[PDB]
Amino acid sequence: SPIEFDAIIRQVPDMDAAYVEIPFDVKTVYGKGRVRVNATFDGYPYTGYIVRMGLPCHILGLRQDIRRAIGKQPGDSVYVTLLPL
Ligand SMILES: [Cl-]
Ligand SMILES: [Cl-]
Repeated sequence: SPIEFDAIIRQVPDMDAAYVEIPFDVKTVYGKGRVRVNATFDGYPYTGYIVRMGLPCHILGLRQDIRRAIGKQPGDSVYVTLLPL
């Protein structure tokens, strides 16, 4: 049973990398610390980490190659699903 949500692709200005903000309380839902996830971005599979920035700020990185695969850039909306590993 995946957690699923729409998210805006965010980017630190002038950098190449992108990410999505996790729109729920990651600490309560998954427990403390980094969370390894099987994720999808518009259906495209990715395995990686939800990481804490300043609590409670959590993000998941969106790699450049996946962004090309689904044709989505910063500012675009993406449908994300998450399953813990
Ligand atoms: Cl929440
Ligand atoms: Cl972390």
